[PDB]
Parts: sequence; structure tokens; C-alpha cells
Amino acid sequence: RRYRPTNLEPGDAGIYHHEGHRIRLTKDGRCIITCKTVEVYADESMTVDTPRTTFTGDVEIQKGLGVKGKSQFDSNITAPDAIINGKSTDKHIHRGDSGGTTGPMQLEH
Amino acid sequence: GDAGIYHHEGHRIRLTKDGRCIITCKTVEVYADESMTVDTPRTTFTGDVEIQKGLGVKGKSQFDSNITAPDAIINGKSTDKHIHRGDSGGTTGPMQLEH
Amino acid sequence: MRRYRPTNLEPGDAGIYHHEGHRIRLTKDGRCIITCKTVEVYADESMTVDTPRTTFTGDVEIQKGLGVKGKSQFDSNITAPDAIINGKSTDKHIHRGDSGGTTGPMQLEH
Ligand SMILES: [Ca+2]
Ligand SMILES: [Cl-]
Ligand SMILES: [Fe+3]
Repeated sequence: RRYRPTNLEPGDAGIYHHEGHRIRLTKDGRCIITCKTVEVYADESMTVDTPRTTFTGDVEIQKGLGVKGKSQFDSNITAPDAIINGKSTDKHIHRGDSGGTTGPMQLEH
Repeated sequence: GDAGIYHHEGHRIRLTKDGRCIITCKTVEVYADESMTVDTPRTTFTGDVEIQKGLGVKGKSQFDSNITAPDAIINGKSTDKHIHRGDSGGTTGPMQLEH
Repeated sequence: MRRYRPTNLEPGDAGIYHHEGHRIRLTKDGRCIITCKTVEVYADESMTVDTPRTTFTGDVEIQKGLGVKGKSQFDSNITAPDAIINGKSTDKHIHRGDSGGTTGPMQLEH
């Protein structure tokens, strides 16, 4: 897919490359960047301060993730372990129905 | 002096002292037909984030509030369908709703 | 940081450039490059990134909620106060036991 819009409106402000990619400010408070690739090199940090950020594609995080609010995953997640309320899911047990202990989490069957 | 681009309505992109790049607007739309790469030690979103395809995380993840998912495959084992060796040497049934 | 990359101005470049050396540059072959110490984006309503893949080389912190439509692969441990899996609390889940009764809730590993 190639998307290099060229329309301009009265009052637009921008940075424009002759190949067609650009950064544009236009009416109704909109900033629109249209290009092949965006690279950000920020020595210290990037902050995105907005009520909602949406990524339409895949996201890869090469170090860690922290989330303060609730997370909703619509498809399966995979992890080597999930520590849930201090308890390893991989190795958790239960008090069994005869008052002993079960073995650890096992493969479905 | 600063460098920047400014719209009459008030939104702008500015470069200013101490290596700051500042974008201030109502909406930001980034269209990148191939990819976006953000090379920085820490990225912080102050609001919600929605990812419409998949997520991959190499490092540890810390969720401070509950997560929800149709299944979590933990060390190769379905959480939704997992069982245990029972306390009498048989097998339990699969994960069931809390009592 | 990834260094040793081309940074010299080419014919046709368009940008904004601060005296200190940070910059936003558009260069050949459809490339946009932001180089600085800090990036601060503020969008009063929303930000949308429409791209097949977004990569963050460092840590990410999300201060409100996260939603993911596709599959998620976590290569290291995750931690949460609870995981509601197919409608069932992981923290509090039970099983039918091996003797016709029911087990207690999830307990710490041995
Ligand atoms: Ca039993
Ligand atoms: Cl049992
Ligand atoms: Fe269990």
C-alpha cells in the first residue's frame, strides 16, 4: 500500500518532501504524517499524552511492559509463566477433594 | 531560537531548548506504509492504548490491574483447560469458575 | 541507542532543525526521521498510528488501559493481580477433584 496525499487547504502548515511524503497541520487541530517509514530516536524518552492511542498493526516491545489500568486481550496470550496474585500459574496447586494437595498445573486432557 | 511549524488554530510542532521535540494538537495521525520504529529507553502513554493486530513483548510485563483473555497458554499449557493430578492420584477436571 | 546511521543532509531534504542539533527530517525514499532527547506528543483527543508494524526498542508504560485484538506473545513472565480466563478468575479457580468432589482455589506452588 502507498498513501501519499497531496491535497492542501487554506492555512495548512507543514514539512513537505518532493517525493510526496509530508507532515501536515490542518484545520480542526489535526496533525497528519504520511510516509513510508517513521523512525524516532529519542535519547531519553518519548511521552504520548492522549486519552486514546491506537495502533492499527502489530506492536513489538523489545524490553518490558507495564500497564496501570485493566487489559483486555481478544485473542489468546502466551507466556512462560503468569504470576497471579503472587502465585505461579505454571506450578500452582490446589487443596484436593480429599483434603490433600493436587499436583501442579498440567497439560489439558 | 525555536524551530517549528504552527497552525493558526493553535496546534504546532516545536523544537526547543534541551533537545525537546513537542507536538501539540487535537489529533495526531501517523500513516507509515511500512513501519514505525521508536528507539528510546522509555515510552509512556498517559491514556488507553488499543492494538488492532498482535502484541509481542520480549521483557517482563507487569499488569497492575486485572487482565482478561479467552485463554492463556502458560508454558505450553492451556489455562482454560488445565487439569492437575488429584490428591488421590487420579486427575481433576478442567479449570472451573470460582465458588 | 542505534548509532552509526546516515545523518548528513541530502538534496531534497525538508525539515525543521534546532541549533542544538535535534531535528525532524524528511529524506529520500519516503523516510521521516525524528532525532532528539525527548519527544512529547500531546493530542487532546487521540493519536492513531496506521502502520503494519510499530517497534519500541525500550520499555513501554501504559498509564490507563490496554486492549489487544490479535494474539499476544510474552517472552518473559507476566504478573497480574488476576487473569480472567474465558470468564473464570485464575486467582480463585477450582476444579472437579479426582474423587467426585471439588478442589479449593488456586494456591501457591510448592
Ligand atoms: Ca481426591
Ligand atoms: Cl482432588
Ligand atoms: Fe488449577
